[PDB]
Amino acid sequence: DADKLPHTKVTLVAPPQVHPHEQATKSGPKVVEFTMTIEEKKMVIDDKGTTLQAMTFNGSMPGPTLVVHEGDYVQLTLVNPATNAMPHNVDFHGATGALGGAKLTNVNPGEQATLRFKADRSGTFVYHCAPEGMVPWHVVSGMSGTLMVLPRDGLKDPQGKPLHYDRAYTIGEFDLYIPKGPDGKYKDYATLAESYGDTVQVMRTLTPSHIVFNGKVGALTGANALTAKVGETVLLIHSQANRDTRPHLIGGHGDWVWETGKFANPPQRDLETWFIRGGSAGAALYTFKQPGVYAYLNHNLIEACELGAAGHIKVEGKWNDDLMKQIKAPAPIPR
Amino acid sequence: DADKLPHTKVTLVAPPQVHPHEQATKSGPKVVEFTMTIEEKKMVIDDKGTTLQAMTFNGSMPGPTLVVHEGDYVQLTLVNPATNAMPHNVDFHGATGALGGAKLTNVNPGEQATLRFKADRSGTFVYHCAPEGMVPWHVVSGMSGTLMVLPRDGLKDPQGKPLHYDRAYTIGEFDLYIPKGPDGKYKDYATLAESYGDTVQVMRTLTPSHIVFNGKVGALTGANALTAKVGETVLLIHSQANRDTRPHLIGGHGDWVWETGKFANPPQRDLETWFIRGGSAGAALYTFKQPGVYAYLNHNLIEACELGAAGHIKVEGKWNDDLMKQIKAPAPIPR
Amino acid sequence: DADKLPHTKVTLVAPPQVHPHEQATKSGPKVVEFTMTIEEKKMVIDDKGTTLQAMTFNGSMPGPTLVVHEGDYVQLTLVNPATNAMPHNVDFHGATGALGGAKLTNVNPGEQATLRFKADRSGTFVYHCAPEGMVPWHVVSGMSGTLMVLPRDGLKDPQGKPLHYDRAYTIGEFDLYIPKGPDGKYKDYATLAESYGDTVQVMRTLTPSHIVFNGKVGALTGANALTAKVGETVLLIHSQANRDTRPHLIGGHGDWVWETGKFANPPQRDLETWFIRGGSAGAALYTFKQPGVYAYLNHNLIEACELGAAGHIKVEGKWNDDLMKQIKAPAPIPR
Ligand SMILES: O=N[O-]
Ligand SMILES: O=N[O-]
Ligand SMILES: O=N[O-]
Ligand SMILES: [Cu+2]
Ligand SMILES: [Cu+2]
Ligand SMILES: [Cu+2]
Ligand SMILES: [Cu+2]
Ligand SMILES: [Cu+2]
Ligand SMILES: [Cu+2]
Ligand SMILES: [Zn+2]
Ligand SMILES: [Zn+2]
Ligand SMILES: [Zn+2]
Ligand SMILES: [Zn+2]
Ligand SMILES: [Zn+2]
Ligand SMILES: [Zn+2]
Ligand SMILES: [Zn+2]
Ligand SMILES: [Zn+2]
Ligand SMILES: [Zn+2]
Ligand SMILES: [Zn+2]
Ligand SMILES: [Zn+2]
Ligand SMILES: [Zn+2]
Ligand SMILES: [Zn+2]
Ligand SMILES: [Zn+2]
Ligand SMILES: [Zn+2]
Ligand SMILES: [Zn+2]
Ligand SMILES: [Zn+2]
Ligand SMILES: [Zn+2]
Repeated sequence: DADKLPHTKVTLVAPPQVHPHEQATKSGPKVVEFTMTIEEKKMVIDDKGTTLQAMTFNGSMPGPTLVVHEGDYVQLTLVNPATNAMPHNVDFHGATGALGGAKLTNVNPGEQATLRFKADRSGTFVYHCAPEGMVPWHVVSGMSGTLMVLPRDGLKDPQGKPLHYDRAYTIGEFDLYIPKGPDGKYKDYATLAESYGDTVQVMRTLTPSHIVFNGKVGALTGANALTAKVGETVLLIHSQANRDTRPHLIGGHGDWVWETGKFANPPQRDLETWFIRGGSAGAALYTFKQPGVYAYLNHNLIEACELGAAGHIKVEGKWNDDLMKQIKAPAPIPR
Repeated sequence: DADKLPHTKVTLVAPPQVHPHEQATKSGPKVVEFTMTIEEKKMVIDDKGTTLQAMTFNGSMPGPTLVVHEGDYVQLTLVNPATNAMPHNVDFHGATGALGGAKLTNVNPGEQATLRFKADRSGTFVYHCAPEGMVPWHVVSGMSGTLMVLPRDGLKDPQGKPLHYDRAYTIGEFDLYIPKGPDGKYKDYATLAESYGDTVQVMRTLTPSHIVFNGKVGALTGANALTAKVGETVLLIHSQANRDTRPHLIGGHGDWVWETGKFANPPQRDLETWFIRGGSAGAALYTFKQPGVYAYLNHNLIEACELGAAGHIKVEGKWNDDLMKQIKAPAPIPR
Repeated sequence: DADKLPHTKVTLVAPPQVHPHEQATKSGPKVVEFTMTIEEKKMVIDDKGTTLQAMTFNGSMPGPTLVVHEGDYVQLTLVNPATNAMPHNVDFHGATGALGGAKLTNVNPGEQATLRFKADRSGTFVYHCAPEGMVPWHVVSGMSGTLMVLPRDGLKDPQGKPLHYDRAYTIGEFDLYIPKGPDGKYKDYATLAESYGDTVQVMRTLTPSHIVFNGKVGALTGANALTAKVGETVLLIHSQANRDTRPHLIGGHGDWVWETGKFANPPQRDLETWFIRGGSAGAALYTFKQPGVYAYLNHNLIEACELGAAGHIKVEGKWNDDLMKQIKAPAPIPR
């Protein structure tokens, strides 16, 4: 019985961080309490000033990542402030019943609700808004994130051997559908509701205008690059709630990857590129062996390099000449 | 030798049902006899009256599902009535040789042919029409279905433990390419042959106008929803003969999934969303734990919700508060 | 230490062949030396005379396949002749560090460089050009190929049993983005640099104009069909450096397939259709059981049959009536 159990309250953090948590744990099941507040807002999504009439959990794209253990109960208070215009709810793919919790969390502006469900299945799972009759629009406008349910005894390799990460990052990839006017410039809308009709028309073409990590072209670059150091193992959580993507770490690999994102299945090793089905979250472990600036991108290189689906990881440490060595630098072709 | 074996005749049923059959079986190999009759016809595919000049096996999209066991021989009589206009044939992906049987089953209107092949490989396999020089058109116009070849000892989990379904449903997902006229309205054609040229032009854009389960937007909804009850295990066969899709059961999971559809491989568990490669059939088992109306859809939510790739499953039984509970219903945000 | 090891020089061959090599080997690690020379050139890519301002490794699309064993070191001399116009480099997905070697191999026309890296991970891996700020264009214009790193003890099935191929073929699949002028005809450009701007615009639509194996519609057909005979096992290496594809052998199967392409993972068996993520190379084994002309294609049948992603394999040997038999040839429907 769930009412029997100890409760615990978690404080969420903004992507690309993930809130402090234990992997393998000696603790027994808890009721883990979270709160998220919906925020609609206009966001600038590229370096040319294009804006999106966006919708978010907790003010970020993606929403924050929620972490529990298998056998825990997730208890979410979802708040829809009166400063928003639309009704919202939440569908946890990690949950069983009631359209993922959507039927039990319909919240008009000025309302809130509390849902509990048992996290009985391990993996990274998408959660997203799913209001009746306007599902894709809320999703593509930014309302998704990841619930990670860790096995109580931590991650395992195909032979049952223990795996771990030293640091976790969460990347949400968003296919955006920004309309254009007769002058071929992207439209800027005064309200969310005004964007709707034109946006549906772009959606129906199936061609995103932009595809971005974490809300903006260049979100995970420069000062906001991810960081690591040689010897450290990183977990890269990648969610795409609406469209397929193909993550790749340039100069690296997926050492162990659950591309379907479900930790009771054996991971695959040595991946160059993996696949996140639209409507899922996946997870890759990599232990850094070389220092330098890596790119982490969607390996449809048009989607990455023209449309925005690419970030950076800056990795400290000592170069390893056994792994790779410039034998002869660029120099004239001798004749 | 195949001429040695007992024959048996199977009566096919219309999707989304699958004809009566045994899973694990003590019977030895049989020659399993089927017949299908091709039917070209105009079909209404959406709620706005749009029509498709369609082509079908047995009058339905998809064609009916054929079920045998590994080691059986499939023996198909394919009939192309003189009331049709085009030549047809059939390519079984479950078969070895002769372009899947296409080279041996070329049938002009008024002809028929009988093919036999050995079902030596277990899984769900696409079959489709493949007339020389007009393959994609026949496929996208509706000519595909699934052959399911069960292992003689039934389905197995990754550890070799037995799995079963209590009920099987078959869903064919069809990317349709319906042309539009200068007024932006979909074209209605008096004959199949008249649709061809304009349809090729839409196909070459790679953008479907509609994407539908089982022939029509809303095919598997309302009175035609799929049904189950709590405690029952269902097999959801999903075929897509031309384009990738990503099945998802909202409020449920794929308990055991063979997304590539081949039962000698271990299934994956706990999937939120799986992937059916264009040109394949996949299969998922789920045991219902909560009652209610579920959506089964392609989790590109534009393809599902705007373009049509979505159906419903109405599930009887008792709600389970341990799995999920509304702790606090939607209600004003206290201040 | 790598400087300790014996060196060996490999002579490359043009696709669809793969250079002579050993699978399981008693030899210890070597430094394997290769050379490739970049060639920019206009190529005719279809039967209607359309041209592409192409970029290639070694004059072919794809580049040639390089084969080593796990634990070897690849040592590549990359040469960019002064007759080319653009700078180039190379990113080996099989390598660790420095953006796959791209940062250490930047070569302007008239220069060359030599890179070494350790092939410490088994599988087929894409390599491609990745010049800063123009990555997708170089890739989609033809600059990719496969590095195959075999396990030292050869390929293995899921139970550790030995697998082999008798013959290997390499297929690169290229999504091309050829611009059109106001008359709706494809543009022919006098130089590579002149194609750039218009090509970017087509790329951003995400809709290829052509999708081809090995550089041209029909590249692997007629006199250039692949060949096999009944009883022979073939390895079909399939690379796609930019876009997803779904290989299928019509009338055959993937007997053992590593669709993610990484040989330390167990292969899947009996596949009808497999999936190569954009940015990866995959590998399938098939042992031929029937003679005849097979099609090997991308099973989005529009991409294959309208856009070009399809070739042929002509297989010698004796027909097998147990596997498949025409019981009754096409003939009038009796009444
Ligand atoms: O690995 N280059 O995208
Ligand atoms: O799980 N919602 O599509
Ligand atoms: O298997 N026919 O494409
Ligand atoms: Cu919402
Ligand atoms: Cu969902
Ligand atoms: Cu047909
Ligand atoms: Cu086929
Ligand atoms: Cu280049
Ligand atoms: Cu790459
Ligand atoms: Zn309690
Ligand atoms: Zn916990
Ligand atoms: Zn809508
Ligand atoms: Zn560590
Ligand atoms: Zn880029
Ligand atoms: Zn960058
Ligand atoms: Zn007989
Ligand atoms: Zn049987
Ligand atoms: Zn055609
Ligand atoms: Zn049962
Ligand atoms: Zn929907
Ligand atoms: Zn519905
Ligand atoms: Zn040396
Ligand atoms: Zn070697
Ligand atoms: Zn560019
Ligand atoms: Zn052999
Ligand atoms: Zn074709
Ligand atoms: Zn052909």
